[PDB]
Amino acid sequence: MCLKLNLLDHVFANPFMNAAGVLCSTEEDLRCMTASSSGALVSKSCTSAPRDGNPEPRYMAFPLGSINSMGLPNLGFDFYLKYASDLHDYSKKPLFLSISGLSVEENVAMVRRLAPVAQEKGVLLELNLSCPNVPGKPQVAYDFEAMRTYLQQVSLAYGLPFGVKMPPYFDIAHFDTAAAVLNEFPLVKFVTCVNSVGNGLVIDAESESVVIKPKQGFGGLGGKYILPTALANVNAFYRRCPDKLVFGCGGVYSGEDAFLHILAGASMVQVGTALQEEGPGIFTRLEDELLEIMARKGYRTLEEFRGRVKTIE
Amino acid sequence: MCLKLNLLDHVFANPFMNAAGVLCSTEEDLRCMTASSSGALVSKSCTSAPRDGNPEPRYMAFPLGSINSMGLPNLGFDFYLKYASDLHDYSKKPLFLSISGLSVEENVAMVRRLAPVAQEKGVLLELNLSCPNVPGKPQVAYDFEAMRTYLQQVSLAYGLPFGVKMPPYFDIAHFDTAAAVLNEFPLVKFVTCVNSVGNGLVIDAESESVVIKPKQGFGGLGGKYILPTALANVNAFYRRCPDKLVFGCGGVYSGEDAFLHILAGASMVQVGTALQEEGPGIFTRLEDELLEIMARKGYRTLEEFRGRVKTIE
Ligand SMILES: Cc1cc2nc3c(=O)[nH]c(=O)nc-3n(C[C@H](O)[C@H](O)[C@H](O)COP(=O)(O)O)c2cc1C
Ligand SMILES: Cc1cc2nc3c(=O)[nH]c(=O)nc-3n(C[C@H](O)[C@H](O)[C@H](O)COP(=O)(O)O)c2cc1C
Ligand SMILES: O=C(O)c1[nH]c(=O)[nH]c(=O)c1CCc1ccc2c(C(=O)O)cccc2c1
Ligand SMILES: O=C(O)c1[nH]c(=O)[nH]c(=O)c1CCc1ccc2c(C(=O)O)cccc2c1
Repeated sequence: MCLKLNLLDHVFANPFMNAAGVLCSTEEDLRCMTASSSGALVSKSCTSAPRDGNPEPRYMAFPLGSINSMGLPNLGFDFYLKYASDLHDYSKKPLFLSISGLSVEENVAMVRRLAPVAQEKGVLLELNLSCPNVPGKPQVAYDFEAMRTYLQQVSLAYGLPFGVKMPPYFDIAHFDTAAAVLNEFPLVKFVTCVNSVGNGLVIDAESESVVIKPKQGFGGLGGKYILPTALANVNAFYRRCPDKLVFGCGGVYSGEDAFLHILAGASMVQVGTALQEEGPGIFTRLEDELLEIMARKGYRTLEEFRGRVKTIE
Repeated sequence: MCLKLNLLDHVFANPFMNAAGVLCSTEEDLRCMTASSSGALVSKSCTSAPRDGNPEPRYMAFPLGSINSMGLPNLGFDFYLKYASDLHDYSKKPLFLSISGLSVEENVAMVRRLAPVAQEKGVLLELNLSCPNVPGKPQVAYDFEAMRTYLQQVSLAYGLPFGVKMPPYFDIAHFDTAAAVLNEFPLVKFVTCVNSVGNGLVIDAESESVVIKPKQGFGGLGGKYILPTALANVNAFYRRCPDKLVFGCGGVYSGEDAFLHILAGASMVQVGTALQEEGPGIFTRLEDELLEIMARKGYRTLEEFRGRVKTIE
């Protein structure tokens, strides 16, 4: 009875890792994630230039989840790359590195210099497609031409196995089109579903006011709000992309939450809000909780139920 | 004090009504909603010919909300016209009629027959742009060309003010495009944000089975899961449609939930999931709580705080 996984030529103690942007921006953050009992870790998405991001407050949490418009605050590519090549203990766990370039050029430039270190040290790319292109156009993964572009281009400049962080979709036709595009690109070896449910609005009854300063309160949604949505996308893409892995992300608070993610076809399982709220010790609970579930049912490895969600007569 | 308001040349005892689909498919249902305290009611969306709809189980509720894939079961448009025509006590409360035709021809064929009754009896048309087509192509509302056709052809056919039931958007560039489309049509006098959040997926951990038979378990979400999504679209279209009303729908369980919807810009507040779960008694509670909030804050009218949520700096 174990949680072990092998994939993308790496061995993982458990399938629990953090969601990009949570406890992973600084060297302090990263050492703390590595000192944790997480299976993996992933660095805050990067741009070439360091960024402050939006004005505060810009993230808040509640009984049922969180809202954020951080605006991509990070220390710049050069730091995260240097953490990859010099500072990270791969013997502790594998590392993923997230890039969120604000144009296709910026993403190409970074991966080109990531390439050698990916090859030499084993760090794994999560390309963040749930990012903004030209303002007044939809975020990139909602714009399938821009999506095709980004993947052809990055593929060519990286030429190594990599994964993509996707936003939630809500129409079948979008599921259909998006997976087909992704299936064009053999180097895309995993798909991460899902990013924040975009542009929700949280209002405080007492003060009669939005809770985050940027975009007139509007922001990305996570936590218990987005779980079914996330199980939908995970299982959507699990079904439509049998040559890729899906990594689940969306409202994981509990072993049962992960158990359902895996049932839907999740290989790795990321924790965002719930981790921001409870902190890094969340990962020992999640492990134990899931293993109690597995015990109750007589499951001994994860593959014994991954993708094995039943449907009805 | 009382929650009276005037909209669209009608009087309402208070801004609450059911969400289309909930307690409104049979004559028995519509009599019940009429007997309730709702200030208004709306008919189940309908189609020219009756529909049996999808296999059961097709709807399920849980502590955080609901999932459904009913498949537009309905008694057919002739029944709902007859109800609007000869059966409804307009002295009690106004009636809206929802129409969710599978083509633009189907809709046109229904509105022309409805127009005389709307003139004669005052019934109101809520057009549902959340339906088939197809597959191979997105919902009408996520296809801004197909929406323009639907609005043109119905605007031309019906010729009296009506409103539209919109599905949620998640991208700013869609809010901008979406609303430009709706602003092209002076007859579109109100927008209902928002329909169920599309294609979520609830999995039961004990059975390890989806919970709704149709579509391998995939369906529309409502309830607490979607509240800040509904508040975002209410407000987003409140802001871009100064000459339209907005009717808020999505995740009202309390008076506080309504208060927020109103703050976002809502004129009418719709109740779907919570109504389906608690029954029509929920209208006396919702009224009481909302009124209790108002008194505590020193508000005498809905107009005093409609649309007035505060941003920060
Ligand atoms: C504060 C915060 C920062 C985030 N930063 C990033 C980021 O830099 N890159 C990214 O791809 N996703 C980012 N996300 C999205 C999360 O990775 C995840 O998709 C989302 O929060 C849903 O997960 P949850 O429901 O477990 O929170 C962020 C989320 C939050 C709350
Ligand atoms: C069982 C059920 C049936 C529904 N039927 C319809 C319908 O015929 N037409 C429609 O526009 N919306 C329909 N809806 C969507 C609701 O009117 C509403 O947009 C959604 O449930 C969100 O409101 P809630 O959060 O209060 O449930 C239905 C929802 C449910 C749960
Ligand atoms: O840093 C973020 O805002 C963020 N938050 C998330 O929940 N998921 C993410 O992928 C990101 C980074 C991508 C992102 C998102 C929003 C913006 C925005 C914004 O829409 O506020 C502005 C500038 C850059 C961004 C970059
Ligand atoms: O009757 C419904 O299933 C239904 N459920 C909702 O949550 N919102 C609605 O607007 C409706 C009626 C319109 C509708 C929506 C989706 C479908 C679907 C579907 O998207 O699976 C299939 C067949 C008919 C439908 C009719």
